Amino acid sequence: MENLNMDLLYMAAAVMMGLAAIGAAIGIGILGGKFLEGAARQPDLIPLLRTQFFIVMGLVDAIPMIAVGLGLYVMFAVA
Repeated sequence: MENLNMDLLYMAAAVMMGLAAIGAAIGIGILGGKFLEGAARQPDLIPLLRTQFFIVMGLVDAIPMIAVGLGLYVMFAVA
C-alpha cells in the first residue's frame, strides 16, 4: 500500500521518461544525423540552423516526461 505507492510512482516515471526520452534519443540521432548530412554539402550557415530544430525536436520530446518523472520522483520521496 505504502510500498505499492512507491512502486506505482517509480514505474510511472519509467513508463513516462523511458518511453519518450528514448524516442527523443533516436530522433535526434536519426533526423538530426541526416539533416546535418544535408547541411554538409551546403554551407553550414543556413541549414545548420534548421538542424537545430531537429535535435531540439528531440529535446522537447523528453522534456515533459523528465519533468513529470521529476514530479513523480519527488512524490516517491513523500510516499
